[PDB]
Amino acid sequence: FPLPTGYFDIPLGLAALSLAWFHLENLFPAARMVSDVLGIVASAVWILFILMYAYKLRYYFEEVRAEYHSPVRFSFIALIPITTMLVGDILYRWNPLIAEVLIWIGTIGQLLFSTLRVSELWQGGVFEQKSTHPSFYLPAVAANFTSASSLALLGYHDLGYLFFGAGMIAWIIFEPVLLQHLRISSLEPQFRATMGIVLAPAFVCVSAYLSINHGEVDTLAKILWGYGFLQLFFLLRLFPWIVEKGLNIGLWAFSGGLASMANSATAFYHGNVLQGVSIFAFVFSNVMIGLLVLMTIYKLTKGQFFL
Amino acid sequence: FPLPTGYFDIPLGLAALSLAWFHLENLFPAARMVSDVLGIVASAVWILFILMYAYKLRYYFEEVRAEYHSPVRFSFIALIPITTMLVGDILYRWNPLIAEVLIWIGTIGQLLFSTLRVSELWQGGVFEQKSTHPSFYLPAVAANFTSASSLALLGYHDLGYLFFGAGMIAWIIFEPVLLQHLRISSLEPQFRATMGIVLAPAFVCVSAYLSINHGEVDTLAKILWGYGFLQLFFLLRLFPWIVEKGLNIGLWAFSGGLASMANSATAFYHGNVLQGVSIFAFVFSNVMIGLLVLMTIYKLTKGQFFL
Amino acid sequence: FPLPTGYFDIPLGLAALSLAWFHLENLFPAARMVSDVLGIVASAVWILFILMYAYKLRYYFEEVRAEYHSPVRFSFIALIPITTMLVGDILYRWNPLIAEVLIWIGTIGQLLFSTLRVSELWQGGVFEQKSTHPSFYLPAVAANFTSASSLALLGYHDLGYLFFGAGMIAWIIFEPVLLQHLRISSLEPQFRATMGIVLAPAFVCVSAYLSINHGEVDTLAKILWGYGFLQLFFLLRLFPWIVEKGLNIGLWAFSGGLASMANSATAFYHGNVLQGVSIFAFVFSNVMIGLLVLMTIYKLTKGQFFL
Ligand SMILES: CCCCCCCCO[C@@H]1O[C@H](CO)[C@@H](O)[C@H](O)[C@H]1O
Ligand SMILES: CCCCCCCCO[C@@H]1O[C@H](CO)[C@@H](O)[C@H](O)[C@H]1O
Ligand SMILES: CCCCCCCCO[C@@H]1O[C@H](CO)[C@@H](O)[C@H](O)[C@H]1O
Ligand SMILES: CCCCCCCCO[C@@H]1O[C@H](CO)[C@@H](O)[C@H](O)[C@H]1O
Ligand SMILES: CCCCCCCCO[C@@H]1O[C@H](CO)[C@@H](O)[C@H](O)[C@H]1O
Ligand SMILES: CCCCCCCCO[C@@H]1O[C@H](CO)[C@@H](O)[C@H](O)[C@H]1O
Ligand SMILES: CCCCCCCCO[C@@H]1O[C@H](CO)[C@@H](O)[C@H](O)[C@H]1O
Ligand SMILES: CCCCCCCCO[C@@H]1O[C@H](CO)[C@@H](O)[C@H](O)[C@H]1O
Ligand SMILES: CCCCCCCCO[C@@H]1O[C@H](CO)[C@@H](O)[C@H](O)[C@H]1O
Ligand SMILES: CCCCCCCCO[C@@H]1O[C@H](CO)[C@@H](O)[C@H](O)[C@H]1O
Ligand SMILES: CCCCCCCCO[C@@H]1O[C@H](CO)[C@@H](O)[C@H](O)[C@H]1O
Ligand SMILES: CCCCCCCCO[C@@H]1O[C@H](CO)[C@@H](O)[C@H](O)[C@H]1O
Repeated sequence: FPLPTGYFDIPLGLAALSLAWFHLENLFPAARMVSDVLGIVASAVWILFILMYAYKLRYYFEEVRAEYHSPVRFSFIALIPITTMLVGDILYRWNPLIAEVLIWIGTIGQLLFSTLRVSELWQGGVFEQKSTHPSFYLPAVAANFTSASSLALLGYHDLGYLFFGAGMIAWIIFEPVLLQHLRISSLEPQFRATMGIVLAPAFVCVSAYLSINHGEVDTLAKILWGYGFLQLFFLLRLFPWIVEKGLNIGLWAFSGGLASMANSATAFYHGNVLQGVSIFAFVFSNVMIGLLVLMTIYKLTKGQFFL
Repeated sequence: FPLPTGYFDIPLGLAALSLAWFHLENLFPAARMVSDVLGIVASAVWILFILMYAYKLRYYFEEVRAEYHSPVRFSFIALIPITTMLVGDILYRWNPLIAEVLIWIGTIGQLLFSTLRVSELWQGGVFEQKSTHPSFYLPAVAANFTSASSLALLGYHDLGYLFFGAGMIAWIIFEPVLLQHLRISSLEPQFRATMGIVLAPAFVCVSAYLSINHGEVDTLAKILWGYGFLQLFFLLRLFPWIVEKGLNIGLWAFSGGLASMANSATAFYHGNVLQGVSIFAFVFSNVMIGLLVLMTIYKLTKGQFFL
Repeated sequence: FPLPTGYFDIPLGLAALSLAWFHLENLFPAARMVSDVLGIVASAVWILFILMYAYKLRYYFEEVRAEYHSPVRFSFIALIPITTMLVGDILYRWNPLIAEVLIWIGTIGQLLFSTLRVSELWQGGVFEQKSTHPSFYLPAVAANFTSASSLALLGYHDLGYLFFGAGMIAWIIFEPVLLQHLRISSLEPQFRATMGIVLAPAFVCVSAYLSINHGEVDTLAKILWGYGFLQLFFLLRLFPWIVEKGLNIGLWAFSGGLASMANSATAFYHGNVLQGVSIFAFVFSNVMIGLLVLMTIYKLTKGQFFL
């Protein structure tokens, strides 16, 4: 099937950057235009990708079956509901009713998804030590942070805090065994682009947190940013090793983290906290996601995108 | 010996539900009656069980010796001081002086217990990977949350926060390796009823927290509830697997978690936060502990309770 | 080479105790004298030790090379920048300009150090399960807490909170796998003195936190203290096992934790919170670091300090 599930990272990353620029509108009006263009690109890619995936469910169902049951690959499916909610969040600026349908479909879906599949891992005997990949953050952690921000947007803040709490504690509970496994075993080259997901948790956390708490940059938020930057420096240093066997579309896995860096940076800028670190983060993230776009345009014009 | 240490889960669960109903008195006066009846049942079962256990110490001491030294079974002993404190908490409504004796005996006991036994595990060579069971939450985590709430009740809030902090950080520090071990190895049928303890931490946490912080439902509390509900959904889905080889009195291990669900729910209802989720949680927990009571009455009348 | 890297624990511990006494000046003026004497001793030992280590870099460079690459021994190098910052903090009372040079050198150094070396562990294949030692807290956790407090002192509170957050979350993320490894494997006698580092995190955490947050003893701070005392009781009980094969200069590894116990205790005393527990902690820590000094004076006069 020509569409790898992982490619939902593309509208994921583009949609989150849209939302990041959106929060700048009231400081710099031209940011709205930029926010709108990214949101439209992201929504169109999401529509294309949802229709391709429906095509897969219908005619390549065994391949979805097998990725669903894999203790490793099941995770990427969580990107479907996540981008669904993020597109819904973009659309809210134009049609709050369609946005809310999309947000609930995505929230119910991810919750149902993790309850069915993540819990089942606890029966033992299928997940193995080498199953301890960064992609596990998706169903467990990123899905919940996205429901939390998206439900806040619709005015459900208390409900938002529940899903936030689920994401935050799930993250702290998984990372310990992940980092220990990387230390000991690490990852073979073909999985290494997924190290980009390791960037995500702190930054997606604080961005979701600031969405629910009215943009108030407090101690918790500063604390998350600190640890976010620590992981960024580590990943920067690791980058040559990560792309040891070459650059590839898998690198879109950094995009959710990078985009949350941009988003959180806008909140910090608004609240007048580390404004310089903010400008740096926002510009850095944008340039990098920009490089991902240029490399994806390159591959599209060398017939090397789809399978 | 006819009394398994695990059976202290019974007055544990009944006592915590008593305390849960107690907090409803000022919204609905008939809740006091219900709180009192459960507290009396719980206290009577606790007296019976304490006298049976003293009997074991005296005439079956090798069996206590061996459970004490087991890296797995030592944990259930922590239920003795825990229920001791909870009974003390019930009794406070009638006799604050006896309640405080019981609360200090239970606090000193659990602290002394964990300091002697839990620390010793760090000498290595006795605890094994397959020793990573949910029952380890008892000495480490539940004991401390119970001291914290119980010491708050007597007016020692700052002292309460120390034990709370010990419980909360101990929990976050153990769960990561527990969940990883369940993923990989899981648990054989005879230990599976102890999955019910996994429900407990978030809910016992927030309940203890609300006891110390004057019932103020804040961000931390909402965060804990979110993760509590995530684990509930997982455990619900896992339930058929949990009771694969049949229903049994071991299922009383859910009761501390269920009861803390009820207790925290009353605090949330009072503070006007997610009142509907609150009614659901309170009713759910009560029905389930109610089912545990009916199944225990059933077994008592088939001579299948004691050994 | 006559100086083991670990011996930087000596000025580390002495410098942190200096800072602890410093905070008592405004309650009890004679504490300044005591603070100054310790700070001078600590600074002189630090100068001696820095010059010995420069000597090692220059003429014994292969030995630094090999300790740098060890997945276990690399950690102790982090003590160089840590004590550098702490000496800088002492000196601030006399010369704020030299203090700030030292603080930035130490912050840039530790950050650069961890980014180069700690991240590299994630390439796998060098760090092993038996590499899971308490010394790993140094580069990861203690280095960051020291930058955070030291940058607060110079007036950079928001920057302080970033490094604090990095330390705090790094700690919670490592301890889980550490404690599990001690439970299963523990440590051979020659590494056991490093159990003293396990005392450090909660107490260094809360001390750094109180430095940044203006000494305000809040819920988070009480929570950290609770868990700090839990680990203290465990370590007390473990002590005979720790010194099974004899007392040795390695025991200076407790000194950062003990000194942070003293420091945090002063903040708690000021804010009128658990003042009695505070007096106990302050006196306890001082007596113990005092015993370490007497045993070090003893060994110095038996020619059994340097190699
Ligand atoms: C979007 C992701 C879709 C998930 C596809 C799920 C595969 C379901 O799993 C299957 O379903 C059958 C019953 O329905 C089972 O009995 C099969 O044994 C099992 O393979
Ligand atoms: C894309 C997000 C929505 C979730 C869709 C997945 C539906 C799961 O499918 C389920 O797979 C199970 C195994 O866990 C089967 O046993 C069940 O019959 C089936 O309901
Ligand atoms: C695991 C990481 C969790 C870090 C805990 C967050 C610290 C909470 O910070 C708190 O909230 C307010 C925010 O300005 C402060 O006023 C409070 O005094 C402080 O306790
Ligand atoms: C998330 C960070 C993005 C916000 C970027 C805006 C940077 C604008 O730059 C700032 O403009 C100010 C006035 O508007 C000037 O006075 C500042 O000195 C200048 O740095
Ligand atoms: C309520 C739980 C009671 C715990 C029973 C503890 C068993 C103690 O342990 C024992 O104690 C002896 C000394 O007292 C030791 O020397 C024995 O070796 C050891 O087995
Ligand atoms: C029920 C809660 C109270 C705690 C009672 C347990 C007392 C522990 O018993 C102890 O066992 C040790 C091993 O750890 C022995 O070495 C000690 O001699 C003994 O004091
Ligand atoms: C590991 C899980 C810890 C979650 C951290 C709790 C977040 C603390 O929440 C804090 O406390 C107050 C409560 O309303 C808020 O005002 C503060 O602004 C916020 O920082
Ligand atoms: C922990 C939750 C338990 C509290 C349960 C009480 C539910 C009562 O029900 C509520 O009564 C209100 C008035 O008292 C009505 O006005 C509400 O609409 C009704 O929902
Ligand atoms: C204060 C601690 C100093 C760290 C000493 C670092 C050892 C560096 O590591 C080395 O550096 C060379 C290049 O510079 C490498 O190519 C060598 O392979 C590698 O051994
Ligand atoms: C004492 C704190 C300051 C940090 C000094 C250490 C400098 C690291 O040295 C580095 O070692 C690398 C391997 O990780 C080599 O590959 C690099 O060439 C070298 O830059
Ligand atoms: C992992 C351990 C983290 C513990 C979380 C800290 C709890 C934060 O405590 C918070 O900050 C203020 C401090 O007085 C309170 O007012 C807030 O109401 C409370 O949420
Ligand atoms: C970190 C704790 C160190 C502070 C130690 C000072 C202890 C002094 O002691 C206190 O002095 C008070 C007046 O100053 C008396 O009134 C108190 O009762 C007495 O306990």
